[PDB]
Amino acid sequence: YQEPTDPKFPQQWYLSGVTQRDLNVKAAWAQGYTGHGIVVSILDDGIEKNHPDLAGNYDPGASFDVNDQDPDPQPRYTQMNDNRHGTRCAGEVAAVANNGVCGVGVAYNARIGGVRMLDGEVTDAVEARSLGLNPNHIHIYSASWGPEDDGKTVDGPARLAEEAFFRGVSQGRGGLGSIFVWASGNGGREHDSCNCDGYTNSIYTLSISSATQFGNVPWYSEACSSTLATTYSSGNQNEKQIVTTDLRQKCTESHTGTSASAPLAAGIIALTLEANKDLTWRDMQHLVVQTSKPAHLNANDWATNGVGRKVSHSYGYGLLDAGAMVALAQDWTTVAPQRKCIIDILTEPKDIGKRLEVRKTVTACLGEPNHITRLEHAQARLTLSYNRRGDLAIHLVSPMGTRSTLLAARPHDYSADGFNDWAFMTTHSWDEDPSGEWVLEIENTSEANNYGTLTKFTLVLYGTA
Ligand SMILES: [Ca+2]
Ligand SMILES: [Ca+2]
Ligand SMILES: [Ca+2]
Ligand SMILES: [Ca+2]
Repeated sequence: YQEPTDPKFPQQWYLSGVTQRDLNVKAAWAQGYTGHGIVVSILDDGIEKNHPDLAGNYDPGASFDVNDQDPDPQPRYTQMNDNRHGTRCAGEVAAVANNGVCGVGVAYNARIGGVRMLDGEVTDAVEARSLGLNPNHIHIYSASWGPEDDGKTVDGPARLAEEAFFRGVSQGRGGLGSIFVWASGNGGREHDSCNCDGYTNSIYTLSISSATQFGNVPWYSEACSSTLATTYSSGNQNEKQIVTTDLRQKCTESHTGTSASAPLAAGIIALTLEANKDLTWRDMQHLVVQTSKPAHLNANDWATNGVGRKVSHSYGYGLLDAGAMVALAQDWTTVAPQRKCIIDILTEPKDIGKRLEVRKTVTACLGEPNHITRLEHAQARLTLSYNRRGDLAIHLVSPMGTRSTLLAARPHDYSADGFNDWAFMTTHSWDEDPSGEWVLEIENTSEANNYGTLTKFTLVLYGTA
């Protein structure tokens, strides 16, 4: 093995770095893992398959055009370069190495495809078709779509896309499960809270946020409990950005935002799957939880959970660490069957007013086939009315004492629609024992005299025994 010779590899600071402050990818490459035999697909605005840094790894089997209903995902060219995004992301995962062009992908011997699906009317059906493309050929899908990041919207996948996620993790990859890697959002300026985005807030998506070069939470970041982990992206004008393949056969040094983080995660996950091709979609999430690193990341909300792991709403479990992922993968015992324990918490509706606390001691399906002693994801499915949605903050405390923020104040959100059986998800209690007293807190963070009612609280616990 030799370090890549590509002309912009030194500029790929999140990989080539020798300041400790990187994704630890060289360590995986040096162990011999570069993505061989793994297939990744970018679900976005298309892919420039003839790009000099992509063509060598391009895989028609991983690509389709859902907008035009044909096999060729080539993007449309416009003056504003609207359809540059998929090509940028594809390069992050799998740009060719050692070919004197631009930089390299994290998984530079992986095969890369794209689905052209954003350049047209994006319906539920379009989404489902993209998520379900060739599920026994493609291992890993990477995407960043979701509701407008205006800090006012609550929305997620409709029925067909939800069913495709489920079919994907259930039946995809010969039963091991499609790995759906997701960006958590770019609505930071608008105080958006990513549990209001049902794509990233899903248990089926392995969700990723960003850190700046100097290890800070970028302006565009959204915090939420559903995020699992972090990769580097852009920041302020003194901090470097993402260097990758661009539209028109170019090399950009200015790829930005959380949408640039998901593809780096996708690449790391490809290296990890190469290291253990029998990892299931849940195994992969477990690896990310166990091996991600808080160390060099600055946040004001780091907290240690019931099993001793540091976790943040901006960063999840911290920065992905490819070396550690590959290492743990090689020793990993695949997890037991997923259990789901559904607990109806409320016996009557509760007035919210200025503040509401709901406490309930649960057995987590003790005595039954869905008894859970080792949590993975938890959801609080809430139905409530409120006069000004964004003034609410909502927290969930596990019996072991871990406080998850389910919803932070979203000052721009003046909706009077409340939440209709909305599943807020947290990863922060992973591996805890969910038996005992859970506490739900709903608070009016404004000085306004606000009012509403909580009419349903379903606690949904996932995990093993
Ligand atoms: Ca086409
Ligand atoms: Ca290259
Ligand atoms: Ca958002
Ligand atoms: Ca997710």
